Amino acid sequence: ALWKTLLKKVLKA
Ligand SMILES: *C(=O)CCCCCCCCCCCN
Repeated sequence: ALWKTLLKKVLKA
């Protein structure tokens, strides 16, 4: 619900 785009590579950022 809009999270995979939060750790797209920034390891949760
Ligand atoms: C999409 O969101 C799939 C995984 C769930 C992550 C969100 C947790 C719910 C609590 C509020 C934080 C913002 N969605």
